[PDB]
Amino acid sequence: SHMITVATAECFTHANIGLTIHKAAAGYEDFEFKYLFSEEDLKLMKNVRVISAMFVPSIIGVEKLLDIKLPEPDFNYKYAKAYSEEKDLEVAKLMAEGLKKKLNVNISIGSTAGVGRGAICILTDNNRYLFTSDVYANLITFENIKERQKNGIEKGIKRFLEILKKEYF
Amino acid sequence: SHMITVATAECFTHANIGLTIHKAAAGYEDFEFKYLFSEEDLKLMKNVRVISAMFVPSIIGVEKLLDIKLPEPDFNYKYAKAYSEEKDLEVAKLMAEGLKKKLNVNISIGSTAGVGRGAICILTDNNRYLFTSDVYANLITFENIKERQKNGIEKGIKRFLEILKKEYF
Ligand SMILES: Cc1c(O)nc(CC(=O)O)c(C)c1OP(=O)(O)OC[C@H]1O[C@@H](n2cnc3c(=O)[nH]c(N)nc32)[C@H](O)[C@@H]1O
Ligand SMILES: Cc1c(O)nc(CC(=O)S)c(C)c1OP(=O)(O)OC[C@H]1O[C@@H](n2cnc3c(=O)[nH]c(N)nc32)[C@H](O)[C@@H]1O
Repeated sequence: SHMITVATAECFTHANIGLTIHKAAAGYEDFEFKYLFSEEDLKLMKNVRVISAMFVPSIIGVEKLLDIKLPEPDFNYKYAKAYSEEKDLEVAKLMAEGLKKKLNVNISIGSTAGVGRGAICILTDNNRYLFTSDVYANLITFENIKERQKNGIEKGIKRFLEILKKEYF
Repeated sequence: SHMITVATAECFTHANIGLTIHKAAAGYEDFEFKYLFSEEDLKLMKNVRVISAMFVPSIIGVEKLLDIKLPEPDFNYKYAKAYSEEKDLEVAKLMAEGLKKKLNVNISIGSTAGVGRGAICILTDNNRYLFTSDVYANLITFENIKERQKNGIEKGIKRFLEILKKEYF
């Protein structure tokens, strides 16, 4: 017997998907994305616990923490280390999978966004859900970065809850 | 040759010390704790890079991510767990040393608060700094949690800038 455990390794989303899931689970009355959760969602959230929520903007950093090897970035300059959308998808997956092996949680989440719509991977005991944000942006030129970040957090949380209710309840 | 690298493993401060250092280093024009940074600090900040800021509210979680062993909690109700001051201070220091060993960063930060004033350790290449927050709170009764969290963030960042200046500049 245990709780439904979750951990996250996030880049463009700033650990906000895992921080939000934690505040919801911990019964906070106020938090930025609380409007995403119904009354019933918040009840179910009482059964959830965040084990870690990590902001990981370093390739070497996350490789050392999660024992994983990431692909070479498509843009490799230092006001511009960035993956294309295809490798962002691959990276969100390798991080989710590495976290799940590191921490043995029920649900792990990876997020990364370079050039394109970015990538979130939610991996559970049952299935893997991989998706982009709805917002094209460009880390190297700074176009639409803010809007992509916000949409990534909202979509990641929205999908997390659908998945949680589907598989665990 | 290298930048000044920083990593953090934060519990009560919610990874906000690391996220705030990152936003400053990244030249964000505003962000919640910007008022702690002088215009000269902000210039110095461009030579700093955050490798990871992690929120780690699980003992097993931080033990697995940092490869350390933590002391038994002083209050352990399975779902609720807290240290008092002496073990909080030990644990901040264990996390900071663990982070420095794992990631080889110049500056590592650990934070944890159970019952009492909580504990922040800032570990550099040259020195170790260990201090409590200024606010007594109690995880178990919930008294003064919010006030201690904000004070821990402000005091960590303030002491961080002082140390960065004194040692790296
Ligand atoms: C704020 C805080 C703390 O003081 N100590 C620790 C342990 C450590 O640092 O060693 C953690 C993890 C922490 O962060 P957390 O968000 O877990 O707050 C701890 C608990 O404190 C309660 N709590 C915190 N903020 C709120 C809030 O806004 N509303 C409610 N209802 N409970 C809250 C919740 O039960 C929550 O589980
Ligand atoms: C937003 C974002 C993103 O789209 N992609 C990545 C790589 C990962 O996915 S991790 C990351 C790490 C990411 O987070 P950040 O490093 O906080 O933001 C990327 C860059 O966008 C810039 N930026 C974001 N907000 C501001 C801002 O408010 N002011 C300025 N001057 N720059 C900003 C800043 O230069 C920052 O380095």
